[PDB]
Amino acid sequence: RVLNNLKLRELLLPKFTSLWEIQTEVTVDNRTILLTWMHLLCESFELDKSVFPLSVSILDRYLCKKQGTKKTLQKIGAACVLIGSKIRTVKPMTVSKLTYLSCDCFTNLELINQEKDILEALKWDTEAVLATDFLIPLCNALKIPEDLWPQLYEAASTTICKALIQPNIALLSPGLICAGGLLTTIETDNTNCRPWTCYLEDLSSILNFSTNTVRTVKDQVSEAFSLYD
Repeated sequence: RVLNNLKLRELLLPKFTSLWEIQTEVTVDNRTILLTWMHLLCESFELDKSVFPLSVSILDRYLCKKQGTKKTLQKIGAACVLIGSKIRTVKPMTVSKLTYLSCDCFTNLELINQEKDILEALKWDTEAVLATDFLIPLCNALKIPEDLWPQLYEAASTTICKALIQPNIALLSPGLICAGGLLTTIETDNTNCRPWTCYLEDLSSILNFSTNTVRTVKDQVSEAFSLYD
């Protein structure tokens, strides 16, 4: 049972309470734009499901201390995606494969120097429990057999990764955000009803609080207007 560890180092997550408070120019709404962009970027590269959720973590951290400009959010957000693939995936995309695949959007040298700034700003500790980390772990704990895991991990991740674009979920336990996204998925594709609302209520401990997350995850997911970027 790796849920206890998860719940523990999940408490080691900075309770923002102020998504980008230090930001002058850029605001919470420049975040929704940038994350939609980063999401598209991570999808265009078919990177691990953990790369996007991890870059979001990096991003909201970096920008919780240093300052960003509307004109550099893509550099910053691109660097976050680089930093993230470099730590999770086995074959961590290079600054090169990231400049050419996105058609010299920035010079191979600018990301280099942007990545570094972020690593420095974050004191070289880029690591985070991502809602993504709860799918498999809560899948069995939810009495769900390894026959529907492969398809449940795809939709649940797609939901979560799309939901994390919203500044709502950006104030939740990665655990909860993984429950509501795991639920909103089993909902749309029902093989069994949703009695798991109680079953999960013991893992992440909560019952009326584990519902609101669902209403927020699913509400946030239904908010992916690629037409905002």
